[PDB]
Amino acid sequence: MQIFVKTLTGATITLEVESSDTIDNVKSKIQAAPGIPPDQQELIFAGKQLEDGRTLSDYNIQKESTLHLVLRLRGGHHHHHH
Repeated sequence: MQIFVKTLTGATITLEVESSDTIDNVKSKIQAAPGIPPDQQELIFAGKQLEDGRTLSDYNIQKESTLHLVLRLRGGHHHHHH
């Protein structure tokens, strides 16, 4: 088992999936290298948005499947400095 995931930098990362792997567990595993908010990471099919409350088995397809992860900003609107 091996999947490809494209990040915001363009560097594809290799990871292993699990039945017990939930959208929350993936976040908890970010307790190694800080820098980005774990709550800002989500899976998105460009035109198909995934549910945070969904489990792996709930969206566990057959090997060989491209995964897309985007990091959009939503920490409040920015003030336009004139």
